[PDB]
Amino acid sequence: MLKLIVKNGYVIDPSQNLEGEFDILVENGKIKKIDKNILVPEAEIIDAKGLIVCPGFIDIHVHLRDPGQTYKEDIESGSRCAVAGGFTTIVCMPNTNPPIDNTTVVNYILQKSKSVGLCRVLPTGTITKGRKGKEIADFYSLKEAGCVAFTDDGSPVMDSSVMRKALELASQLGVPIMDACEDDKLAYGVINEGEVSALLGLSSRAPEAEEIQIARDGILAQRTGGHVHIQAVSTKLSLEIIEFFKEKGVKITCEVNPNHLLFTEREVLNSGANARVNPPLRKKEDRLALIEGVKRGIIDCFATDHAPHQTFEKELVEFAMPGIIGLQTALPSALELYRKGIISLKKLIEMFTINPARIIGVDLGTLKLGSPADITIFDPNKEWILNEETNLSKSRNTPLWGKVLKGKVIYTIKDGKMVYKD
Amino acid sequence: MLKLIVKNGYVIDPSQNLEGEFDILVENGKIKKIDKNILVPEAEIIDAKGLIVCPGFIDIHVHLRDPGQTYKEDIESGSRCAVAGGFTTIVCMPNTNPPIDNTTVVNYILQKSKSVGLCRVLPTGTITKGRKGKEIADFYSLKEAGCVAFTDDGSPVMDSSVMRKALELASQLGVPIMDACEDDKLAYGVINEGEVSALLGLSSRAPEAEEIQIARDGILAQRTGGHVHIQAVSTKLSLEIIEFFKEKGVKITCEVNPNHLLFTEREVLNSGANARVNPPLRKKEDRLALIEGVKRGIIDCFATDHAPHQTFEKELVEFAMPGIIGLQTALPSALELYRKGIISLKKLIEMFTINPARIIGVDLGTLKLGSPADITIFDPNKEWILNEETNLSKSRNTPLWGKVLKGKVIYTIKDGKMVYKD
Ligand SMILES: O=C1C[C@@H](C(=O)O)NC(=O)N1
Ligand SMILES: O=C1C[C@@H](C(=O)O)NC(=O)N1
Ligand SMILES: [Zn+2]
Ligand SMILES: [Zn+2]
Repeated sequence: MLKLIVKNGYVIDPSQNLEGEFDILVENGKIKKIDKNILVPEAEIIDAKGLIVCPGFIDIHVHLRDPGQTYKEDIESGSRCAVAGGFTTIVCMPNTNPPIDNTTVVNYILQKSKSVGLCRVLPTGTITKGRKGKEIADFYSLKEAGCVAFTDDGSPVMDSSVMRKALELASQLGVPIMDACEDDKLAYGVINEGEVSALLGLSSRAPEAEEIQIARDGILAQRTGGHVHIQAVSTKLSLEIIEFFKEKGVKITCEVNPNHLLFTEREVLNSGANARVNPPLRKKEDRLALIEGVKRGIIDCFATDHAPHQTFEKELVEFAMPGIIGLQTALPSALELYRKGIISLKKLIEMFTINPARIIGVDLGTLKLGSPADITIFDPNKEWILNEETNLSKSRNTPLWGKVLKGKVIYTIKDGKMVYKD
Repeated sequence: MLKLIVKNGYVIDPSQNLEGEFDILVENGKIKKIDKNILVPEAEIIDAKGLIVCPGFIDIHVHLRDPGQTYKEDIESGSRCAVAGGFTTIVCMPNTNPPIDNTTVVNYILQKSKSVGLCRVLPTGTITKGRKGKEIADFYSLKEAGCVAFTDDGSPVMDSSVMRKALELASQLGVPIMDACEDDKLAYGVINEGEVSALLGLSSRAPEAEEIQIARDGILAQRTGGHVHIQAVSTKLSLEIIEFFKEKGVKITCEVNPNHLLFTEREVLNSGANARVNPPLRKKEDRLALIEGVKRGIIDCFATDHAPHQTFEKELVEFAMPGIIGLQTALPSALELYRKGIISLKKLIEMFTINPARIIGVDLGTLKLGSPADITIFDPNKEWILNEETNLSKSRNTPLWGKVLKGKVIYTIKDGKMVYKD
């Protein structure tokens, strides 16, 4: 590995308004040149003919379950999922055990991720000590150790001064707060407060629980000057509120879990506990609004909230752990919107690359000369099935289990090294 | 009293798009006819020549301090203030002692107000038992006894399900929630979080405390179908948020304390503790936004939050009770906006009459044929001073104490009976 060439693919680099049939030369893990028919003496070649070539995808919302819940997933299994899904960078959430609220846990993750060596794993810290919601965590030490953001995911912050103080201390450090928006007085049940909760009598989680905290966060972001990133947006009103603050110049970004683009609460009737997730799958009108928010640029990126749980944690809905895996299914799920002509291919790539890069302030999601050779190569049309043959997660918890997907990664490249191939 | 005629005044009844020089005939406490030069055998006459004749003003935010704090004010002293200020109807707040959370306190107030016999006093109930914020109050019994709305004024409701449940049970009964919007984690100091708190080191109350709860209430109103009325709006962002929900068809109304139209936090430096109020007086930009919200119809009515406290409760700002009296000063204060050409005279009257009537769902604030003869007659140009000679409150707590006011009530009429004259 001095020299690599990605030949004959259809390159798309939205960060540079760059697209067409170009080759890419990689030198020492870095992007060296992008040009028609490049040829160099003694080069590694991967042939991308008929395929899409773009920056490595970045997922800013992943649960690696490591430390403490490694029977669900661990840094290795999650990293394999990531790269098999086209991700060269993932941000891991801090609801591990022990939680990421000290530099020992950060370092453990960084070192283990280096040993695994497939994608870049960027840790976040908790907003509060122990994620108990009471006292701000040591942002200064956690950022210095490598945390890129603070969240209490998957717990909301209930005290408004705690959230304000988080935003103040984080912005002072130049990093965002990622907020898990669900007021715990209005969201302590198991599924959406809609038709399915009404029909079955399952306890519910009110859409206002999410909306009220998003509105709170926009106001706090506005008044503190901090940047708040809203995780897994799930309702129409939510998007309206976000846009209202974006219109004012507030540093508020957001993401959508592709599952919320594909499924409604009705999925609880078809997939049972594999449709239990926080925030819940909500109504048709919400699903369609989300797609509209993707189209209109209100939703800044796709992020999986890859949240693996074992099958015995996905039995009776009432007792089931919330969450859906998604790293391996993000791309075909997104490509569904491309196929319906809702978004362009460039737009889909933006949402996986440069947009998430800008949210967390990393110079990635790009094929700019001199930048790391993180490259994803994919077939928008290749069909496959997520099943035992194909699943890289330790867990299986997704309503897309066993269903036909269209769109698939052929190559994932990280610092000029092929870390995944079909 | 069979027959009364209000002669030669300039009548304005915005509810009917009615204005001009007309006489008003009153028969048995009711409006009988409105016409040019009416004359009837053996009639009482009050001459309104050169004066403005309009429906009695309604103030939907008054502290009567009765029961329990009658050294501040009582039903009698507050009613005299009301009528001297042009108000034939006031809504009293439930932060009395004991608070209005049972039908005994409601009935005491209704009966005492009947005995006093000057203006109609309409009680509200608390949102929570004891106003402690934990358990919803008995709305059903309180409404049946005569309460027209529920509020925990001057305490916010901190639990979101409590507020949601209040809105649900109130809308079921057809009555609004009036919410005192100030998140207690962000508003536990004494003055605005602005220049004056920074300069002096007085504890502060963050504008976001108000904004976050208004945003919460709009969302709750939207999702429950209830009507929420936002009390004493004080910031620019607040008005933006309200308008955002009004635009969506949400039943959300609001009011402005005229003091917030006249004064900023700087008044704490000139008037000391008589400028201590919740929500606080904020910045110039907020003051001007409020005036703009009055102009653009975002603010639905004027309401005084008449909040009397004794002089010994208005000494060192840190220990002072929050609040400003305002019933006698509301009209000249409002007329300041008329004089600057910010609002028309019709608009000023709307904000004191039909708009507050519609908020609380009473058929008042009108000179419609058959309706109660509640009539206010005033001189927009008459100068006076609020001082010992002129004050009808038991308390003196207003930065307008001793200052020249322009605009003054000459007559107040309630059910055809003259209850006040200059
Ligand atoms: O907020 C969350 C956290 C997550 C998890 O399992 O970590 N699963 C979810 O469904 N929602
Ligand atoms: O919320 C409130 C209540 C009031 C009072 O004294 O009742 N005074 C105020 O200044 N704000
Ligand atoms: Zn998560
Ligand atoms: Zn009040």
